[PDB]
Amino acid sequence: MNTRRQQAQNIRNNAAELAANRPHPQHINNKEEYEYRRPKKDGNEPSHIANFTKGLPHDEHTGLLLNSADYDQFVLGIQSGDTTDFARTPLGPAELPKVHGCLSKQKIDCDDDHRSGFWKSQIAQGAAGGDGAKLRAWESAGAGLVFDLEGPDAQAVTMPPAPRLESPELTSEIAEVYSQALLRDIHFSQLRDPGLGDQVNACDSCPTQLSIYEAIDILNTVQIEGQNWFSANCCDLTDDEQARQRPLVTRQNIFRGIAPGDDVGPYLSQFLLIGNNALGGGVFGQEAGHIGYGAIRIDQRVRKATPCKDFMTNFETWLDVQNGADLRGLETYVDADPGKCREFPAYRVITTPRDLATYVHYDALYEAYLNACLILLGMGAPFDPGIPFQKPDVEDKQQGFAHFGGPQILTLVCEAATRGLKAVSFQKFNVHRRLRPEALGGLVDRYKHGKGAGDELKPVAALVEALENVGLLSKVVAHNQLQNQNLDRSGDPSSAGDNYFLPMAFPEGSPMHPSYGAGHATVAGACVTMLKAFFDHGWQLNLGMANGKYISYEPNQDGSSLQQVLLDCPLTVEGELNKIAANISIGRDWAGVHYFTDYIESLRLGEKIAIGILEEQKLTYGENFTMTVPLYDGGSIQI
Amino acid sequence: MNTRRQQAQNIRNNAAELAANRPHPQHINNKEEYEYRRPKKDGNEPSHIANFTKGLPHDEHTGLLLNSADYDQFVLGIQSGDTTDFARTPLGPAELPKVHGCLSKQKIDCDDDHRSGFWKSQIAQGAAGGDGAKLRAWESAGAGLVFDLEGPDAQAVTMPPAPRLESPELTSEIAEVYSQALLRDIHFSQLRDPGLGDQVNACDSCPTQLSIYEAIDILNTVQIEGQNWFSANCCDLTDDEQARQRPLVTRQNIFRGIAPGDDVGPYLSQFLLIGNNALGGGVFGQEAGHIGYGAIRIDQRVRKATPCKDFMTNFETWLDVQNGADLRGLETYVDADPGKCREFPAYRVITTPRDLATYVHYDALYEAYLNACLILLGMGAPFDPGIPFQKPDVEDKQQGFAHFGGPQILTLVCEAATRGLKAVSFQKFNVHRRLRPEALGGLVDRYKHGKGAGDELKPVAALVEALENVGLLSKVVAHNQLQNQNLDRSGDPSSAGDNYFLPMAFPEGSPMHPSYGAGHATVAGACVTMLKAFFDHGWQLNLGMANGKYISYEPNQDGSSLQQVLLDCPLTVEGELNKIAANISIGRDWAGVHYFTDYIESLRLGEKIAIGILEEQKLTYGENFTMTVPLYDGGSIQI
Amino acid sequence: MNTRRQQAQNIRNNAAELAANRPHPQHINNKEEYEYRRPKKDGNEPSHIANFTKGLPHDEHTGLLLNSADYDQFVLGIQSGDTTDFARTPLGPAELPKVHGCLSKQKIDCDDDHRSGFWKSQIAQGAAGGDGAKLRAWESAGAGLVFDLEGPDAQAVTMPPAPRLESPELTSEIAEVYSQALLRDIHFSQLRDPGLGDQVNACDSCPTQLSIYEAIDILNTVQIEGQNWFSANCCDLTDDEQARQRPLVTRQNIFRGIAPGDDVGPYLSQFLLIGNNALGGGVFGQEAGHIGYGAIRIDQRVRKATPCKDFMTNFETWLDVQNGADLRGLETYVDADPGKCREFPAYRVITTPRDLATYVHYDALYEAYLNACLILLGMGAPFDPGIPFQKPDVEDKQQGFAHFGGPQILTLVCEAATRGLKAVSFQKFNVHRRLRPEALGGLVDRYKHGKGAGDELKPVAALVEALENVGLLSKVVAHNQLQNQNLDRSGDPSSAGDNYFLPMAFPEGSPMHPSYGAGHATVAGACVTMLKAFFDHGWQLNLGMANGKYISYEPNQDGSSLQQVLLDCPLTVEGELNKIAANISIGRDWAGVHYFTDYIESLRLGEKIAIGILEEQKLTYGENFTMTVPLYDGGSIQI
Amino acid sequence: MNTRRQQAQNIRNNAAELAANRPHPQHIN
Ligand SMILES: COc1cc(OC)cc(OC)c1
Ligand SMILES: COc1cc(OC)cc(OC)c1
Ligand SMILES: COc1cc(OC)cc(OC)c1
Ligand code: NA
Ligand code: NA
Ligand code: NA
Repeated sequence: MNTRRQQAQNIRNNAAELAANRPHPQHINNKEEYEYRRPKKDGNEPSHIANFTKGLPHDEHTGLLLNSADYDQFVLGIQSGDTTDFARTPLGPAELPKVHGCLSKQKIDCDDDHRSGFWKSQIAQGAAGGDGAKLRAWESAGAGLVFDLEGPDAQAVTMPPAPRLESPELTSEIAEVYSQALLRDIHFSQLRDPGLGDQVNACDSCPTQLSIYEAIDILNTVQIEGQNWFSANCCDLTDDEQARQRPLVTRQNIFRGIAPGDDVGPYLSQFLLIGNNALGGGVFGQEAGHIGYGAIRIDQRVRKATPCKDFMTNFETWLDVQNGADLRGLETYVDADPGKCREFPAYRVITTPRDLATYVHYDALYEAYLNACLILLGMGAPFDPGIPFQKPDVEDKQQGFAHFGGPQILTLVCEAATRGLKAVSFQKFNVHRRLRPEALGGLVDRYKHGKGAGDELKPVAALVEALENVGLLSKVVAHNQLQNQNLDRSGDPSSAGDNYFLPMAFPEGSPMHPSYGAGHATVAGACVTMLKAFFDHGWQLNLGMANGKYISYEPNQDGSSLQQVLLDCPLTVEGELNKIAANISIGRDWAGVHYFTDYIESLRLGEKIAIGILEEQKLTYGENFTMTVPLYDGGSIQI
Repeated sequence: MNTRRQQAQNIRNNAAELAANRPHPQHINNKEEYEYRRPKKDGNEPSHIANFTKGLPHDEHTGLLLNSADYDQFVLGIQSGDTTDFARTPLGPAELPKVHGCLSKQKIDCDDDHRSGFWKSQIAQGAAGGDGAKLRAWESAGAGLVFDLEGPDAQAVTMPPAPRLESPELTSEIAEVYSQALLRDIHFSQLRDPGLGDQVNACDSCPTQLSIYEAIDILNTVQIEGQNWFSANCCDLTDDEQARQRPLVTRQNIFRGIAPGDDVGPYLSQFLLIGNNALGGGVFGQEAGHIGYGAIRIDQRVRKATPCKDFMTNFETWLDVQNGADLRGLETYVDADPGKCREFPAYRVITTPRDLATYVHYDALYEAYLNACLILLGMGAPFDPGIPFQKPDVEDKQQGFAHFGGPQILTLVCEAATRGLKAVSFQKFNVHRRLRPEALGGLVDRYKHGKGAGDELKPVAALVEALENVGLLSKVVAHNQLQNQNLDRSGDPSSAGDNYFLPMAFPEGSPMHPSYGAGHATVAGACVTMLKAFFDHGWQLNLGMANGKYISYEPNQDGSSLQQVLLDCPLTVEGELNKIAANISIGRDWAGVHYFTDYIESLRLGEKIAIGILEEQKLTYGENFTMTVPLYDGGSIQI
Repeated sequence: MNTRRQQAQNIRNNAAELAANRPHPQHINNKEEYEYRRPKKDGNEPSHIANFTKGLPHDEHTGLLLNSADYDQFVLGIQSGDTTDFARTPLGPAELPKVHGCLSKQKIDCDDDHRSGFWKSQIAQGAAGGDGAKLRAWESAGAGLVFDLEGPDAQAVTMPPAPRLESPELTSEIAEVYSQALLRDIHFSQLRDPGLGDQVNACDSCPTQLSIYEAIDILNTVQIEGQNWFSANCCDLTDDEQARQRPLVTRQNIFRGIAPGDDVGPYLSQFLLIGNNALGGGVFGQEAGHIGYGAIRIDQRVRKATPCKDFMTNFETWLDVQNGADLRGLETYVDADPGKCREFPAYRVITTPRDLATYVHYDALYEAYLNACLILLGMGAPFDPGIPFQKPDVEDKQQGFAHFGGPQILTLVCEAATRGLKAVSFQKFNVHRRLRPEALGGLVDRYKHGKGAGDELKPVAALVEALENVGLLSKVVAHNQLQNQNLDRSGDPSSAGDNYFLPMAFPEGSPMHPSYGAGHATVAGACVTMLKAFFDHGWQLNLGMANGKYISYEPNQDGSSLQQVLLDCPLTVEGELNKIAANISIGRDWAGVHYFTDYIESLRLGEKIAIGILEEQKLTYGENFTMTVPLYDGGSIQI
Repeated sequence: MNTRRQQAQNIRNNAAELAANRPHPQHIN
């Protein structure tokens, strides 16, 4: 034998080498960054239209990137990871320099007590209680450079190159995000086959410019150079594309994930709706929506943001946000009904995607998957049989606590997320720098308003044709017109004219970090992988039965309680863990701050981080068990 | 420069060596294990009265350990960590062998469908719906042997030797636990100086055999060989004892922690009571008790266990539990009032220690400290200034997310706990093996009933004198008599006679692992250390003001809402994080499953695990900031 | 220079590092193990219907797995590799425990002199000369854990995930195995295009329920969810599936391998039929069937098992074998004709697949490929020109013996097999644990007899539909009925009713180790790879010519001698080494103990082991030659 | 425990050293 100090030190050095050995893949992007050129006096320069430029100086009249030098500075700051270099980047409204190539002069500084004059939108002008919206900087630019003690390194895993502005995939993805924005106040019961049960409409019925049927029709129709994304056969697509490609849009599979058990049952996962039976003598059931959070409860009722209210629907509102206008928590919420109990309808069940957008808006990183973990523990879910001390207490004469009990996993789901966020923070800033759906939504408007210099916005031409040829843009301008009749933005000049901008669920829209590499999806992909690995992934959730059919739950018309959907087969631990993983990830697409490619590839990335952690941790345990980890791409891996 | 693979691998090898270098202290116990001898035919053998023997064969008439060979087998199973050796240990009711030295024959096996006949208590006889209580094994016996990737190793830190049966300290600690058991249904408002505000009595007023005043009087009076624990000067005590020693029991400091800000304000920490203002346009305030859990809420209302109802109050009930009788969740809870909202009083605010016992009974490992973290985040707490990107967003041109934001800490508190549980699981099983307060409570009864062989229970004689000479036992027998009038245990023979057993808050009492090294306190000590380190520990929590005094909260008489306590100075982030750390840890002492020494030394251990993790993780970050970590023993360390 | 000790030690350390560096792939299965659930009192549990459970307690009435705890124990024994844990697994007929979760009580033990009463079948009841069949344990469970000095490690290579019960592939594979069972007594001349020569029928003509034409028709027709395996285009299939996929079943390519030269010429390889010319003055020719085994001969005549006699055709016979009933060598063989020479027809030429099943039943591991090696050496085959000292003896002034002669390869083919068997023994037990074709054959019967609990056998429903919709099952029940008229199993109750069981060529059917990872195919893939690498793979075997066409051989109607098949082009060393590799591997499919996926993926695995050995051994030789190794997937690699 | 790659590589290096250690006798004609 060795002394423990030696044994312990080796396990950490063994884990360190194991991680170093595993394939270190090469980071490849779509090359759109320096490809798309725009005119300057000496010649053509990079436009960076396809790139994330939110926070940088945006032309206050044109609406596009003011100076390319700010982007050149912005990149060199990320690549360096230097606090000095990244703070030399101009941020927010800025004036062009007199000498070409020089960095733009920042308008707002540490001597501006009042900032009202710098914003062209009313919402931003009277944001900070009359003073005017503050500037906000880029969130975790050099977090991709930060190392970790467990799991693979941030640059030891990669995501394949993103869709392009001219690609058929991208055109269908933005069309999906546009469709989701107009279906933001649809009742979740609508997003499934009607054979499952009677569907309902949201109690707060309001002006709708698009229906669920039209969205399916449009997504299957939309095509670039006579090719639709879903219709395109395997031969035409690349290896990295074939993996992502989906089938014809169905009423069941619309806006859903592509992992096992996503299509099965209602749209929304049970773990976002159901709770547990009240601790001890059950006062209420699982339909209650109160999770068994040890002794106390977790209320599953999300805050209700004012139905049918979108933001950044005109040029001024959009531009200001793209100039890092800090408009966090300026959205309005429904006041409570004094008569009703449980703060209703101020807090209600997730009825429409509007509520799912509100969920992912402020949710804690592991909250969604910790809650899912707690429901399974409270329900009494069997763990992956491979785990030791799983037999009867009398026979095995051992019980699972610290290393093979509830406590072990409760932390594992939390651990994985920070390992995950660092890994993707690299892909977002250092590698791809893909623009946010809102930014692309801007280009469509800017192009259709014939803005930009010479042939600057020529790349997006092909995209805008396809969207208008399926008559999607025709509805977006009609929707935006009604949204601009609101007193908060009616004073904004651009309200008068037509607006092709993507309606945002939040006033500030997306965060201050690039699109490709979803922060929510990487945490999801990592967290539920740990849950699936630890738990018995197959375990059919028995929520009772009614008339020889398995009971499942979804919101009711006003979100008062859950409504029964009776299925042929029951829902598994995996299926609902795979479905919640989609709900939170795709939930950002409903808000209009992510694409589909952002979800699926981040979900694959997060999984590799999670597996990597578990692989390294198996050196510690001396039992030499096995963990069956089901992958999102069919079959399962043994750990 | 190096390639990242090399850089990354070094940071993990550097962290691995750093941990190996830090002092590896020597594990020293009180030696009570093999000291206390009892008579056999050939001569004297180890009694193991001072040791944890819960689960092993206990003499069904005598009430003590049946065969020492079972303990000799039990130890060798722990020391080996072999699944085969630890499963060769006899568990539950057992028959003595015919050959002396041979292991006892187990009564209950995998052919006993019905087990009613093996239990001497009624509760256990009709436990498994008439079949009879199942056996339960020892939780994480070889978790102290399991290694880890971050933080110090399980055997790379130690806890000093526990109090002894003859020691003055132990006598005052069991007297504290006995007093807490009779004050289990006292209103928390009572546990503080009356100058702070008007105190109240619990709405469910019932038979009380001890008052708050008597408890203070008794704890200051109680003494062994003419020396009281609190009265004893520094000269008499050892270095390991001097650190633990407390002052004269005061109305303010009674049953509280000994960390900075424990004595200040009410007994119960704010983070167990208050929530946050409702997300967006606040429908309710912080007095509501709804935590800002992202978009959804966490209800601070704990399940109300039937007031003034204790368990293991007679020999039969106690013995069966000590024979690993699985009586989990057999305690009764109050049914809801149909008229009242928010499942009242089924779920209410933590009014009496009965509710704090119910909290720690089922609480998730990091729940208590995650909730505390969420309240601080929702309140808008400043982080430790040392952390980078803390300046205005315009000036610094960066924001904290993955590495120096909310997400970073949310996981850190969860990470630490599993690292902590393994470290103490060693101290519990492998090193000390100190008996649970219930086990000692048994010895007092067994001795006072003149049971045991010859001079077996002579060691506890001195203890039982001190408790009876302050007239504590005189009240315990009177309390137990009333508790044994309950129909569930009135049929049990020993109900007729006097009972000196410690009343347990749970039917199964303590878990199936030794006392010394508190599972709850090690997680607390580790978790809040991470919170204090990350957050600005000094930050005075401003919960408003009333009539020129700082507002603090505590439960009201029935637990309907929070009641205002107006303080001279306000409560800090540290003080309330140190107070909740005590509440959850000492909460087990109220249930009667832990001592004070179990809390304080585990709190010191947990802190060393937490600091150890943070020290190792600082190699990853390239910013080379500093974190100020305030210790429970006064001054702060810089990381 | 260095001293040899140093040089020699380095070559072994260099080889050791080379193996460690080569990609270590991740072991991924179909996840069917814990997916397919079945009902218990508390809820759903793993059925393990898709898993290998042969030897474990099988329900004596139901016919399925008795207790899942036995499987949970069986796995943990494999994963541990502990002699103690794997011997704690219940084996054979067993009684369910009284306590749920506890391991089943074994019926047969070391005090059962007579075991007749424990078997429900007559064959097994009077097996051990009246005493009754003995139990047999699992063959090499922890051989996948055993390391090796040359070649890659057992877990340093992997096999892709197996077909699923719901998959179109699996349905066509079991249909192929079912078809092979009814074509088990077809003359091998039938399994090729009639343009090659006049085909014949087996002299022992008997009841046939399926024809060669019907088998082709059925295999092309059979389909799940309107998709046939052979018909399915590349787009629908995965990367791991596309590699395995075959074309439309042709008379030439039916039941054949998919390596170069498999389809060319007759079904059966020459090396299973032909010998060499008698040493010195040839008394006989190569058509004789006497191999030039140095000075003595190897008779190519295989023992003739009684034509048209199958086993495990009813529930009792099947169940007993699935309960590890040791029925080895209870099959009957044809008695010799006293008049005829050369023990005829007791030993005859491999006429029908019945004989090829008998060959692979008892064959030595490398026998089939050593014999093939000896025929090539005796024929005078040129070695791979790359090998040194290959030129005329006068010019080169050297000859190949120890390092580049006949002796070198003779051992190489033998060496590779043990390296191969360990590699697959991991994939069988530790990774996949795929059920044997007989086990699946059972599920079809059990389902069609409406057995199992609730929705246990729902997964196989889809499979059984496809087989019955092509009218394959309709013939299987008719075939089984005639087989159950035999006096040995006519007394068995289930003989009266219909039987859907897969007819087994052996009484004991498959061995006691899981299906996926063929023991025969891994040895084949490894052995012939060494032969192809060493020999001149291209070398056209000249067995004379007749009427301007190249002569090839196949069995005659009674197996008296070989019959001439005249080809357009001659057969190569590679083609016949690739064809014998299939014959022995697919030979197990004819017996009904393997699928096609078991052959092809094991063939690919075995090749990687063989290449790995040769790569490591090239460090030893100082000549620095090259070896051209043709792969089964087209092109050749240089060593 | 170690990962198999490490365990496997050691067994081959251990075998290689074991052979090198065993007496290397002198070749006399
Ligand atoms: C989900 O990502 C975030 C979005 C935010 O709103 C702009 C703020 C933030 O800081 C905690 C994180
Ligand atoms: C707090 O420690 C525990 C106490 C328990 O009740 C016996 C069960 C347990 O398993 C999760 C842990
Ligand atoms: C081909 O694999 C085997 C099959 C056997 O019959 C059950 C026995 C065996 O032991 C040598 C090996
Ligand atoms: Na258990
Ligand atoms: Na900030
Ligand atoms: Na020669």
